[PDB]
Order: sequence, then C-alpha cells, then structure tokens
Amino acid sequence: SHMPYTIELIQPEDGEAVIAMLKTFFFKDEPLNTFLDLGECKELEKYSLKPLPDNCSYKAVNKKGEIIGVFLNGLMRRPSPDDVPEKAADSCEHPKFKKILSLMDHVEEQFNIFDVYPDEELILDGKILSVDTNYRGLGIAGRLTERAYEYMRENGINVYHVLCSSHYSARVMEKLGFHEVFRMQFADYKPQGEVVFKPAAPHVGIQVMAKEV
Ligand SMILES: CC(=O)SCCNC(=O)CCNC(=O)[C@H](O)C(C)(C)COP(=O)(O)OP(=O)(O)OC[C@H]1O[C@@H](n2cnc3c(N)ncnc32)[C@H](O)[C@@H]1OP(=O)(O)O
Ligand SMILES: OCCc1c[nH]c2ccccc12
Ligand SMILES: OCCc1c[nH]c2ccccc12
Ligand SMILES: OCCc1c[nH]c2ccccc12
Repeated sequence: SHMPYTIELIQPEDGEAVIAMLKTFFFKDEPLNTFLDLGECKELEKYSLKPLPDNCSYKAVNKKGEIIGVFLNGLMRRPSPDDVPEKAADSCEHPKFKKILSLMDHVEEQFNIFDVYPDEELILDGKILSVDTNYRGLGIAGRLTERAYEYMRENGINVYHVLCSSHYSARVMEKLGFHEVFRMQFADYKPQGEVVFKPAAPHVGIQVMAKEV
C-alpha cells in the first residue's frame, strides 16, 4: 500500500530526496517552470535547499517512505531601517531561472508584505509547494500548510505569506483560508516593455496570498 502518508519535518539529510522529488514534479509542472522549459537547473536546486535549516519545511511521506509532497518555508525578517535591497536575479547564471527570479524581484519592488503588517518582525514565507501527481486532490497541500501553523503557534509568528505563480494555486490557498494581498497579471508584467510570460489564460498572473493564524 501507498497510503496513509505522514507529514514530517524536513531534515538536512533529506536534501537529495527533496531535490529528486522536485525535479520529477515542481521543476517540470509548476506553470512558469513548464512555460520556460526549465530543464536542468542547479541554481533552483540550491534555492530549494536554502530554507531547510530554518527547520520549518515539511514533507508528506507515503507508506513506503517516499516523499510525495513538500512545502519548503523560510522565515522572512522585516528589512532593517538601513536595508540595502538586493535583486535575487543579479546572482543567477541560469537564464530561464533568472526570469523567474526577476519576476520575484519585481513583485518585491512593487509590494512589501511588511507594509501590510507594520507590527510584525518575522513572517513565514512559503517558498516551494509541490505534490506528486498521483497524490493530488487529496488535501495534502492543506495538511502540509497546517503543519506550518503549528510551527507558527509555537513561535508566536502570526502571518504566513505565499507568492502563488498561478490563479490555480492561489485558489488552493484561498480554500485553506488565505486571502490575496497583491496581484499582477502576466499580461501586465513588462519589465523591459514587453511581455515575458504567456502561459495559458486560466493562470492569469501572480497572486501574493496571506493568512493570519
Ligand atoms: C509558493 C509556490 O510554490 S507557488 C507554485 C505552487 N506549486 C505548483 O504550481 C506545482 C504544481 N501543482 C501541485 O503540485 C499541486 O497542484 C498543488 C501543490 C498546487 C496542490 O496540491 P494538492 O495536494 O493536490 O491540493 P488539493 O488536494 O487541495 O487540490 C487542489 C485542486 O486540485 C484539483 N484536483 C482535484 N483532483 C486532482 C488531481 N488528481 N490532480 C490534480 N488536481 C486535482 C481540485 O480542483 C482541487 O481542489 P478541491 O479538491 O478543493 O476541489
Ligand atoms: O513564489 C514563486 C514560486 C515559484 C514559481 N516558480 C518557481 C521556480 C523556482 C522557484 C520558485 C518558483
Ligand atoms: O498544471 C497546473 C498545475 C496546477 C498548479 N496549481 C494547481 C492547483 C490545482 C490544480 C492544478 C494546479
Ligand atoms: O481569476 C482571476 C482573478 C485575477 C484577477 N486579476 C489577477 C491577476 C493575477 C492573478 C489573478 C487575477
């Protein structure tokens, strides 16, 4: 049997298994990744492992011990009064991944989640969410998300922030009790005067989603 599954804290020694799962699914089937045909992307591998030592990322593991879902989260801190805002895309050599990092930089230049919550110093950031295709539609995304609420409660974190790359994923977060705090249509994202991302019409654009727990 493959069911039931558990939800467990991701450990540093899980890095290779996490990357293997993401390469099978997220790298190929997150909408922007598939639109670009990301391919091999060691920089996304490194990006995905970065939040693990924050000790608040979760894996769904089936009855055979295989990872069938992950939600990789990191703590984000309010920029210091003397902050030097850096563009993440400036340190990326992979051209396709750079386009995604540039989109993230653009969102952050237009919208600062910390402006919404002036009293908060630390906010949980949901960075990478992926569920194995054969296990989709079972509520695993919600159970991964709910495990983060436990971490938030234990540590007095009030806000969970998730940048969603498609209305499809934003709708999942809405079902889980998140609400939109910022949006941008792909048709309106023209950093150098021209559209960069043209996925299918139902995706629409990015929505930053937030929940206060
Ligand atoms: C911060 C970020 O990572 S943003 C990018 C988010 N990740 C991606 O886009 C990667 C590709 N997508 C996925 O991995 C998954 O679709 C996820 C993680 C978004 C959702 O995971 P799931 O555990 O399937 O979520 P859930 O069980 O709530 O199903 C969501 C919706 O998918 C639909 N769905 C239903 N059955 C299936 C199925 N077999 N396969 C795919 N979708 C299904 C339903 O519309 C369902 O909503 P509903 O059950 O409330 O009616
Ligand atoms: O918040 C953005 C989530 C995301 C969508 N596509 C990606 C590719 C690499 C890393 C993160 C993302
Ligand atoms: O191919 C679309 C992949 C997808 C991304 N987010 C979702 C949410 C629900 C169902 C499918 C998706
Ligand atoms: O259902 C689509 C709702 C929507 C309106 N404007 C947007 C911009 C980005 C993502 C989604 C939307």
